[PDB]
Amino acid sequence: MAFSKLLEQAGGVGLFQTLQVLTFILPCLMIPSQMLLENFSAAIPGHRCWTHMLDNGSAVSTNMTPKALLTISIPPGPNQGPHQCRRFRQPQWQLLDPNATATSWSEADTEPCVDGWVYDRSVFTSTIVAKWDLVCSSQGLKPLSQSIFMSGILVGSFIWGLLSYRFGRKPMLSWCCLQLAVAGTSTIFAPTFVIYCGLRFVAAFGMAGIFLSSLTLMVEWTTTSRRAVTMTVVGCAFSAGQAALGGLAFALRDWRTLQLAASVPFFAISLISWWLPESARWLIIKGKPDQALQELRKVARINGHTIEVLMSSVKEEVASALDLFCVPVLRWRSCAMLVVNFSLLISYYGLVFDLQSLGRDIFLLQALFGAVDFLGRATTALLLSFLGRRTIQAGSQAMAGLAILANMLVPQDLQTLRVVFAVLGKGCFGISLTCLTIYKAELFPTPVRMTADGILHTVGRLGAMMGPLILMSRQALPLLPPLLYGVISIASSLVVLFFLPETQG
Ligand SMILES: [Cl-]
Repeated sequence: MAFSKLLEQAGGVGLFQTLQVLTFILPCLMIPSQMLLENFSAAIPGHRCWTHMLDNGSAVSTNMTPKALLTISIPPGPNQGPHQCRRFRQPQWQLLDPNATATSWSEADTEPCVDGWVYDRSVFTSTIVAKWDLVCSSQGLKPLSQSIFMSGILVGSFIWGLLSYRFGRKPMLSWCCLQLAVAGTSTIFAPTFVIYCGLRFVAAFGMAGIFLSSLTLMVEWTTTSRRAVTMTVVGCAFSAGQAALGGLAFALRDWRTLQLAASVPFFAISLISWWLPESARWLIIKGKPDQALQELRKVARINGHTIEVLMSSVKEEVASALDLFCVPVLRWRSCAMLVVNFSLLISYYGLVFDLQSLGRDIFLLQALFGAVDFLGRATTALLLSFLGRRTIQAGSQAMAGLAILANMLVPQDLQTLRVVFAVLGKGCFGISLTCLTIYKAELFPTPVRMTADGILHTVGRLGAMMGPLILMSRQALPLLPPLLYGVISIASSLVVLFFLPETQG
């Protein structure tokens, strides 16, 4: 750990580290708005088929109320309202006499919606759903779009992982900011949903590069004693951005203006990120010690206070920089950690992307999700001060699964209690995630802590990709996604009890 001593000698607690954290707070504040945008920009408004008798103003007989025309023009659907995707071929005038038994019409009188849809614009002025008619049959493309975005983060993280050995961390950060900004603003001009999804993929690829460069540069320029505090501050910045998205969507409500508000700040952040210095340690490993020493002298000058000694002192640590699968105890602990992290991230992203189903007011729910993650972190710290890691992890993940199942049990009325259970489940996943982040570091020794974290992270992003894809199944079985998230959360809590060891703590 000789580079940490060099950073201490360079002033590991100076003005530079604060300015660096603030500079990285800007993208961590803005990333949730881009990542979770589709909860608002792809909100499904109330909709029905266009029908000549109801929607062509020249055919509206002056003597009928719009409610009567709706009743005679659209059959009741499974839920308490007009059926969203089908109309009668001819107006069923027989359906207006109050003495007619409600079964006088057949399914044979219905057809799929052929002439498109008329959307209620009272709640949302425009969505991508209303732009490309993604309902009843095409409803799977929204969570598919979110899944494509998560796949963009996965592929980006992999490709940028490989490219990070050759290419530098400052220009990669700048390029990824520019790429995300350009692709994000370009999405408003997409003529087809396919072009939209492709631009979202390219945006997520850039976001993946943002995540990699920000975390790597931050850890590499923060001393080990401060890494945990800095990571906590970054988590709080992420949570502030998550809360701010609810207010931003409340402020504009137009998907195009919201997309601009999410994408243009990454244009502004790219130039500031261009001001940032490159990693001196990376420069050393690449065999560029003169530039690394120049960067150390620049940082030490900015924080307000010799050659050959630096590179010689860290030679062995750079030089030093399998048993996990052959050895049965490690095999089983590894497998357990992959299943738990996979099931956790599947349920976390299922919940965060399921916003329109969890509450009628998605803006309040998003704000509460940020507030309760903050509250969750404060109590995770309290729980860790009183209790142990395994019990809190298992209990929190079980409470999250129970909260999802309870949400499935809540009638549409009493919206506040449904919001309470959804917010509780989100908070529980926030605590479980922070516990898991600590517990991974405590369970694995450094050579395999590092080997394990790469595979765990890639399996977790696979989980993140699988979340919205399971959410796609709602069109056939509406109760299946939250049921799955509940049962998988409970089952992985059982995995924790049976398969993870008790530790010294
Ligand atoms: Cl990632």
